[PDB]
Amino acid sequence: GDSLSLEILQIIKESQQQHGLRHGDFQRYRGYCSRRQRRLRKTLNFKMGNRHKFTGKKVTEDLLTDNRYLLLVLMDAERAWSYAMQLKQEANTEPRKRFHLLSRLRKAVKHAEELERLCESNRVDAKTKLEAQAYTAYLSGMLRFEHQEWKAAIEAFNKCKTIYEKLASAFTEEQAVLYNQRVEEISPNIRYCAYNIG
Amino acid sequence: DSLSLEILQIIKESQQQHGLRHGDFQRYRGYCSRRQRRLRKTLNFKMGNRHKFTGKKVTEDLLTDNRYLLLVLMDAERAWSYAMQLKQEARKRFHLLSRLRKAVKHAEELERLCESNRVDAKTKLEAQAYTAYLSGMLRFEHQEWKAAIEAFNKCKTIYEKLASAFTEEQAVLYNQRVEEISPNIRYCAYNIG
Repeated sequence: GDSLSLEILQIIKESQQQHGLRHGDFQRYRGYCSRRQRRLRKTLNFKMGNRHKFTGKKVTEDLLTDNRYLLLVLMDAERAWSYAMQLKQEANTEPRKRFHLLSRLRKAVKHAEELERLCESNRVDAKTKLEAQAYTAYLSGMLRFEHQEWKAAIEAFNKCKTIYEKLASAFTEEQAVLYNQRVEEISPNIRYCAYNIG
Repeated sequence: DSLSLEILQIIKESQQQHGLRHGDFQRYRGYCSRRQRRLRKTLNFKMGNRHKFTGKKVTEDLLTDNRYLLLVLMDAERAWSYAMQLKQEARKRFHLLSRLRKAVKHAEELERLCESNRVDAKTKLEAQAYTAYLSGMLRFEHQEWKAAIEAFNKCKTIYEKLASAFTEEQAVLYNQRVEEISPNIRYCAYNIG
């Protein structure tokens, strides 16, 4: 039970709401993630160098004695995704921005995949493994949706739904709210995919 | 469920990265202030919206997460850093004692907050141990030897208990804090006689 934990959905939702997404300011949110990531990098560099005064031994043996490296990768994902969503706003009128949109969205999935694999570590708790898999499925669905790959998108969104519903069942109705609203959040996407496979 | 605040791990990693260990006391204060400002904004944002319907049954408050506790911890650390700077910049003794007493009062606030049933057992002990350590330091610098040894002994007992309760890995931090105050305890004892 001294496992690592990362409350991924809680972290991203609370961050997104405070730092710009109340009014679709994805540029503001990306800025925030970037500043957080920089603080995290400096801390990781310090911890990986830190040594005990008496014995001279390293204080922190690897990147997984706390959740900070996991959080650094999550910021990379969130930064790429917010950049993609900014570009989507711009591409509405500037079609030339679509390449850059698609590149950033794929980048977000890639970072989520990296985070998910890190969470497969036996030091990471079971709830976080579910969180990381659900996050990757969400972003995979978003990338597939933007490419109009409707069946692959609905597979990803349905996987996301199934995992969050699993999560919500292991908890009280008060704890489950965030997971349930996340399912509500992707339901318009699931609807749209289903009718394109009609 | 319960709130957790790993007080000793936070203060040691923070003092080490942000200046205090190599005598850049003002840099450490700045870091505490900047962290506080970020915590204040998050807390204001949360509390500012708490009257909105979002599907929850419970209304958020300052003990919904540990951010308010961490805010108070940073006050005690800023006061401690001023005290440490003065200890080095060595009437000025009165200012030293004043800064130490302020750090103690902040720690006492954090300890009272942690009396809440929202806060876990481990965190209550960490808070008690932190207050005891700062109280010991105040009394020690004022040559109140018996009172200093009482506080340091309480501090040592609690950290030994925490060292003895978890992983061999977590024990190292707590054991090192016990090492740190052992010379103070010896000095008190030989003044008492």
